[PDB]
Amino acid sequence: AFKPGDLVFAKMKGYPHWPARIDDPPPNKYPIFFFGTHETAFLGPKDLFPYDKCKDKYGKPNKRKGFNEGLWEIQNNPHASYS
Amino acid sequence: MPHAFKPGDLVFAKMKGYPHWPARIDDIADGAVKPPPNKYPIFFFGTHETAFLGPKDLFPYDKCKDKYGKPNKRKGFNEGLWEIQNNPHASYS
Amino acid sequence: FKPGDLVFAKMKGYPHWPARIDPPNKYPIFFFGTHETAFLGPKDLFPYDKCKDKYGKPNKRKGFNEGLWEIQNNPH
Repeated sequence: AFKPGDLVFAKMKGYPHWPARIDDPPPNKYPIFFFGTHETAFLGPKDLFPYDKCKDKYGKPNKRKGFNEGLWEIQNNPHASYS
Repeated sequence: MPHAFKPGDLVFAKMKGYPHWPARIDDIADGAVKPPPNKYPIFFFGTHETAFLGPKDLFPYDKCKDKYGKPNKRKGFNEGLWEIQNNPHASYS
Repeated sequence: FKPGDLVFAKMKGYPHWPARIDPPNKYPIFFFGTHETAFLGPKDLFPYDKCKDKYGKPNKRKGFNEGLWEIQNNPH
């Protein structure tokens, strides 16, 4: 399963696969923290892609607000308090 | 003295082929598409459309309302006039 | 959508724009009139024959009306 601190790209409708982590929720959903925007959501595993596996496909800069900062955070300090 | 443009500033915005149009400097939601360098996201009242414009096309509302703040035949213009005067900071989406 | 398919393509800050099909689940888009290219997802794309009644109307934006002429008369 996914555990708190696992790094992912998380997919929501209308947005690119977004650098995120599992934070420490409805059944079979996880608390997601989105890097860059510092937003939260509850997502299921269908929308959760392991970071290391998928970073070559999903980890490329784009024009969305918060995305490029999100990429910096997941690479450089993924476990910090962003609150 | 004037500052640079910021989200929430009210303007008349000038697009080619259109009258100076009531508008605001929009905010950019988290996750949303950012403007190009030196451009602002402009939300046009009435039509509710967004374009990216530089300051050459942006006329401060308080200064220019006497000149441009007048009914126009164009689709959405008069609704735009109501919005800029009465609820310019509201959610229109 | 397939290479050559005619569409209206929507980018933030622009009207629905005559274009053709030429980064995960993005299509290469060629915009008529301006002759620029972008990558766009299927959500931003609208089949030309299906939606021309709606979006095939003149616009004062630079290159748009030239774009409309190309999509109807010389799309390839």
